[PDB]
Amino acid sequence: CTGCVDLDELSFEKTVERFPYSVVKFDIAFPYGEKHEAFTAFSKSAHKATKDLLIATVGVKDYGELENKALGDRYKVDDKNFPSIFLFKGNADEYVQLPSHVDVTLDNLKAFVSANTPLYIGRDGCIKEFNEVLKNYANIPDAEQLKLIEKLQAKQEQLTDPEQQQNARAYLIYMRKIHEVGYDFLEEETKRLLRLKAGKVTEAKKEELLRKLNILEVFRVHKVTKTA
Repeated sequence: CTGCVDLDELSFEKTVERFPYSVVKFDIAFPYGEKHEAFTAFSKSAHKATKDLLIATVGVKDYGELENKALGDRYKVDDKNFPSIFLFKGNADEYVQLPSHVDVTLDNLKAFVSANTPLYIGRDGCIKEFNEVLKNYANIPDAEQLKLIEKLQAKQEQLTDPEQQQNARAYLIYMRKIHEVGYDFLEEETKRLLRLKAGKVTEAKKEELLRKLNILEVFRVHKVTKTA
């Protein structure tokens, strides 16, 4: 359950022209392996961040009736090129290809998009509507902290997405702990989370300690201006 839309000669152009941006991987039919799995993980990750992006695949068939070959031929790619990654800005007409020297990996896929579009893909854990109102939270007066706590508590209760609901909880506990103790909390919670990340941890536990750390990074400031 990927979110990648598989496209053909009949659906490709009609579909790309209905989204603000598209990222399309051209490869073999029935694709498989690490670069495919990196693309797949890029797709789940982009759906958690945005609604303006199509993530898609085109399978090119050499032997048979020839399905999608006219499509690979339109954009100048072959079995010698595969996989080829294209970014479309609303039409099948103007695009940018990922350079052939760049590894197809999740971090490279996400950098490709923001470098070329007005879209943020967030770090895992983050919620764009909370980040939008939390810049410099730790330096603002008590009475503005307490009004933001109350505002983002009321948004939390209205969240419909299960991961957002979970991530939001961590935001609030930090908002409150920082209000109660000051900037000194940042150091205490970082030391707590990096002690755990440095033990023997599975891939699933690593990713979850990373979400907490990404959320807490939001609370970091460049100078302390608030007394106490």
